[PDB]
This record gives sequence, C-alpha cells and structure tokens, in this order.
Amino acid sequence: SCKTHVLLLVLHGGNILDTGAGDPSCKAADIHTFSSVLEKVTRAHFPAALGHILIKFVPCPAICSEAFSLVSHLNPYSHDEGCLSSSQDHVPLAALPLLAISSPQYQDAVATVIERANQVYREFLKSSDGIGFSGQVCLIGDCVGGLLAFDAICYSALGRFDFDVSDFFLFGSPLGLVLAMRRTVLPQVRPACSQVYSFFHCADPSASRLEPLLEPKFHLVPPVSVPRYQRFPLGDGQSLLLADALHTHSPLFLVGASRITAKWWGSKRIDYALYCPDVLTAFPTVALPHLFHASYWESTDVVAFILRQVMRYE
Amino acid sequence: SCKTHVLLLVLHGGNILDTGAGDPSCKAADIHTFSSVLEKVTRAHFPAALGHILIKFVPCPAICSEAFSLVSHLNPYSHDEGCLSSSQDHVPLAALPLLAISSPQYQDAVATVIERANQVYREFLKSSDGIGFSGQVCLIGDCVGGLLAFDAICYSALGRFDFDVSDFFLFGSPLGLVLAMRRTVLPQVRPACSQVYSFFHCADPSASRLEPLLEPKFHLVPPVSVPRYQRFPLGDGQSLLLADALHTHSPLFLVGASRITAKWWGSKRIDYALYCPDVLTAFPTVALPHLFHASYWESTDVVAFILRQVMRYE
Repeated sequence: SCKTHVLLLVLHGGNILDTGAGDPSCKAADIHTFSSVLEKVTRAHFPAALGHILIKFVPCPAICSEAFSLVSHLNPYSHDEGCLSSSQDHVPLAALPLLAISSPQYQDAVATVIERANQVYREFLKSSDGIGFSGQVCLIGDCVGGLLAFDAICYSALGRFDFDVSDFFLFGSPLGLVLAMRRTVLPQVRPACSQVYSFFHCADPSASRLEPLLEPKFHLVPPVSVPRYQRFPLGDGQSLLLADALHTHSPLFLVGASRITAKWWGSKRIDYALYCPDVLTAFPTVALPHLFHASYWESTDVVAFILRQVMRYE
Repeated sequence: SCKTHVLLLVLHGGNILDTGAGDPSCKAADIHTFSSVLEKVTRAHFPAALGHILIKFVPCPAICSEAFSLVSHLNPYSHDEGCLSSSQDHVPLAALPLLAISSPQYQDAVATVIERANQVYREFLKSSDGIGFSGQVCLIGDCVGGLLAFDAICYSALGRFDFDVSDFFLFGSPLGLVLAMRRTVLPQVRPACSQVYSFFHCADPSASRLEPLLEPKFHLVPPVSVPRYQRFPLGDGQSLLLADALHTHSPLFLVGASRITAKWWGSKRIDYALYCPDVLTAFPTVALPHLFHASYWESTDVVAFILRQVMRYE
C-alpha cells in the first residue's frame, strides 16, 4: 500500500570541529546532495527502488562546542580568538569526542535527539508518503550524529526511538574511541538494530575500527574494502558475512565461532574502508574533519553500498 | 655543611607510546646524558654550582600500556601484532594520556611513584652526598612522569612526598589535556610547589598549554620563548614574571590582577616554548613521542634555563 518501503533517517550532528548553532541550510544542503546521489544511482541500477526510498534528517546538538574551546586554548601555536591554527599538524582531534561524551550534559543531548527523531518520524507517518508505512527504518549517523544515534539505541546484556531500527550506517564516526574510553573507565553493551556498518577513510582522523572491540584478534583482519562505483556499480560479489571472515581466518579464532557470532552486531562485517582520493590527503589537519564529512554526502561508493543492503527486504 | 645544595629528582615515566616493563638501562642512559649536559653547562657558565647540584631519578610505571593496546587495535591501517603503522598520519596520540588517567588503576600508579620517590630521597639523605642536606628539591617530570608527579603534589583549594618541592619542571607533558578532561567531567586544584615550568616544542603532539586553564585569555598571550644556549648562554635578560605579562597586556586582563595572581602556580610564567630543529618535524607521527622525549635529556637550552632558576637560592 504505502509507496515508502524504506525510510532513511539521518542523524546529522556535523563533524568534531563544529560549534554553536549550526546553519540549518547547511544540514539541508548536505541532505539534498545525498538525496540527489541516491536518485541518480537508483535510476542507473536499482529501478525497482525508484520512488520507494525516502530520506529524512534530524538535526542534532553540536556536542563538541565546549571541547573545541578547550582544545583551541591548549594550542601551543599562535592563533586568533575562537580559531585553531593550521600550523598545528598534530592538533589533538581525538580529544574532541572524548571531551564531548564526558560532559555531564552529554546525556541530555541524547535525550534531545530521541525527542526530535520521534517528532520527525511521527510527521512522516502523517504525511502522504508515510500513510500505511510498514517498511524498514534505517539510521544514518554522520561523524557526531553517529555517536548520539548509537547511545540512543544501546542496551545492556532518556526514552527511546518510536521505531525499530534495521540497518545502522555510520559515516566516519569516532565511536570506537568513545567505546574504548568507556571500557577503560568501567571494565556487553550492544545496539538494537539489525546490523551496524561503520564506514571510514583510513586517513580520516576520526577513523576508528569497531570489530576489535568485539573480538580483539580482528585487528589482524583487514576491514572490508568498499567497491568503487565507477568500476563495480553492481558490487564485487562479496558476501560480507562474519562467518566468511571466521572461516577464512579460522586458526586465529577457532566454542570460539559461536561466542564471537553471538556478540557481533549483526551477521555481517562492521568495519568498511572507503577509497580515498589522494587530493583529500593533501590538506592540513584542521581541514580534514570537514572534508571527510562532506565526502559522504556525494559518495556514489557509499550510496550504492547502502542500496545493495536494503534489497534483502524486497 | 652539605655539599649538595639542590637535588634534582627526575620522575622518569617515558613517553605516551611506551609499554610494559621499561628497560632500566634506558632510563639510566637518559639520566646519564642529562647529567653530562648539566656538568658541561655548569663548567662553562655556572662554576659556583659545580659539585653542588645532584640528579637522582625515580622510575615510574608505564601507565599508557593498556591505552596503547586499544589505540593500536582501533587503527584502520594494516599493521603487525603489537605495532602501530607509520602510515597512520593522524594516529590518535591525544587519546593515550586520557585513557591512561581514566583507568581505575591510575591512582595506584601515583601511590607507587610516591613510595619510590620517598625511598630514593631517604637513601640520598643517608648517602655521603646528602648528610646534613638543607637545600632545595626540584622535581622534573618527563612526558608521562610529569603527569604522575603533578597528581602526587596536588591539593584542593595515597600518601605524600617526604620533601617539599621548590621548582617543578615538565618536559613535553600532556598535562593540559588531562586537566581539560578533569574539568569537563567534574566542573581549584593546585600543585604544592614554588613554581611550575612547562616546556614544549610547539610541534610536539603532547604540547599542551597550561596558562589558559588558569586564565582563559592567556591563550592570546604567546608562550615564553626559551633562549637558545648557542646564542644566549647567559639568557636573554627576561624577567619571566607573571606581573610583566599582566602589565603589558593589561587591557585583556584588567580586581583582575589580584585574582589571576592568586590562582597562578608561582610568580613566573608557566608555558615555555623551545626552539625545534626542523629535522624533528620531518618524521612520521608515530616516531615523534620518542624523538621529542629524547631531545630533553641533551638540551642545553633546557639545562641552562634550569640552572638560571636555581640561582635565586644561592
């Protein structure tokens, strides 16, 4: 009945250097660009999806504001008020998410995200495109929004989203570092979703693997290489299944297989490395969080990958 | 009576990438190199100090071991067991001190350092060089040892050192980042010493200013430039006093002057930037913590500076 089969809900929190009140047009511009890539890839190769996948977004609070001010005041190099210096090659970017999630007010940002996402979902259900919706809701979190999205669906084994999450995609999010901090302070939390797919460019300062936090020996298993759309528009035929990694690397892991499988966040691999044009690596450190953030919204590699995953429901 | 007028006690904890049991000969080699620089500068320009300044060291625990393992397992790049990859330009070095001090066992490392320092001090007092000692004890902390040394002398306004600390020198220590984390979680702690001098090379990944944590507008006052011994073996004649910075930058700060002066850690500036040979900047990120760590023990710039400070007691 309903024309929308899959709702892609984007939790847009910006990147680790964003501060203050965001520009709402900037968030909408990101989503418009992403939506145009989705439509183009859909027409070229997934015509059965045309008109059936809808994108909505949720603006998240900029939880790195105070952390940015502290890091900027720690900078040994000369700089102007409210600024970093591009000469600081090793600006401590990894401290920004850690300071952000350590704030006593971080939990309030999570509660706010849940409230805004439920309002967006409810308006969708009343809209013409949402009447009679019975499909899948996938979550997409950007660099910072991914952190909030994860904490919003996590449980042990503030309210809650009004929907059940199927696929959960993370765009260059430093979640791994955050979870390493939380394990250090308080030494299983798992997300309530059908699968986690965490994308990163290896050279992104926020690139953080999650698989070795579930099973440490995965640090010796390479991340999955996402196929370049230009060469493999239909994918490269790889199964993506955890069981294939366990089977191929059985000496490393193998009760072993069942214990790892039980604690995994889905039946597929979690760590996905994206092809990184060499141009992106020619920039000073302070420019990289925005450049990597912006890359996702126009990535045909990422969009084609997402589309392939939502076809087991067709 | 006693031939030793100043005891320089070095808390040697290594750098943020050190793990496991240290090589004791390595720590002793560092201290021997430092001691030889001290003797050479002393003979050239402080002959009244010859034979009257003694160096002792205290090996500290390698509190970054577990953090190193986590960061190494987060690395998106291919690497070997127990290793970082030099291709990871933005390895999250800033996470290492933060994970280290967040461990529930960090407080036990501080207690252990206090115990070992008191044993070293007691053996010194029994030695021929220490009988009748009535002089000053200065503390020197290296990158990691500085963190432990600071927490050992801090109080609000585990045991304690058996001595009172005069000057406290920090060699490229990420204390500022640690204190920014602690202020974020629990939003005055001050060290029990006559003065803090925190040295850094601007390009050192652990370089972190402390002055803006005491007074935020100091982020717009440059750190003090340490004179190069090659050109200014006797110093450049600068007072180093906080009051001179407040006076010269009075519009920024000025009850203001008295409140800032009261919360400062001594009467002198705290942030000291060292000249950095360009060679040190030609190295990949994973090599920099050791290279910067090693630089201090052979630095005539640092040694001449230290010697000038211990002359107000002559």
